[PDB]
Amino acid sequence: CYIQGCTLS
Repeated sequence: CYIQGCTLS
């Protein structure tokens, strides 16, 4: 994600 308030799931 570009926003890091998003984790690779």
